[PDB]
Amino acid sequence: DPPATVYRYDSRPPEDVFQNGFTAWGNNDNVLEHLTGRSSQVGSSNSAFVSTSSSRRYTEVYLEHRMQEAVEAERAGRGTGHFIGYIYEVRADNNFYGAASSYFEYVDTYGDNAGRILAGALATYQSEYLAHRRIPPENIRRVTRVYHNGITGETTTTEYSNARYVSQQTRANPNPYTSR
Ligand SMILES: NC(=O)c1cccc(N[C@H]2O[C@H](COP(=O)(O)OP(=O)(O)OC[C@H]3O[C@@H](n4cnc5c(N)ncnc54)[C@H](O)[C@@H]3O)[C@@H](O)[C@H]2O)c1
Repeated sequence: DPPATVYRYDSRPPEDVFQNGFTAWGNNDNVLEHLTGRSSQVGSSNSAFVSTSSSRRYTEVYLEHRMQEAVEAERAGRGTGHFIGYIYEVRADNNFYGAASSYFEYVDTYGDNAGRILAGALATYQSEYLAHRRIPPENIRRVTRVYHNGITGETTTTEYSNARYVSQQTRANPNPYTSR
């Protein structure tokens, strides 16, 4: 079945996320622009989607990469090396859509052939799920905080549960996302 639980790395703390949920950047509803990295923060910063992963490890690799960038910066004399990152554990519902199936629906209908046909399961956004527009706070179950001390190298991990989380039987949508 589609996953009931997904994960999201984010820099923002639970005082924000546990109360307000996640809100997408904007109204850019183009799935292909989102999945290929064009409409999030380092691009046009207007995507209508919020990425998550069914694989906790995927989000841990993301956190580890961002922490390592802070470390490299300290060594280059460009920062103190400190880093705080968060991994949120989230209940998926019918407003969460598989990236792989959504990608294929889009490119089969509107794409050219680039990456349409030669696109295996491990290669094609294997574990990514897109929440459309919002991840409400009631879906956000808990968070792991990882703090790296840039000066001593000590890394400390803590956990917090969201009092606003609602436990209900939901899973991600079985169908691809389609706009409109
Ligand atoms: N985030 C994940 O764990 C994740 C899980 C599975 C797959 C992916 N694959 C994505 O990686 C790339 C980066 O994804 P995100 O980190 O989700 O990109 P965002 O732009 O949503 O978030 C980056 C940062 O931008 C900030 N932010 C994000 N949304 C808002 C907002 N609405 N308002 C203010 N700040 C915001 C916040 O600092 C956040 O950590 C995307 O191009 C896409 O390919 C990401």
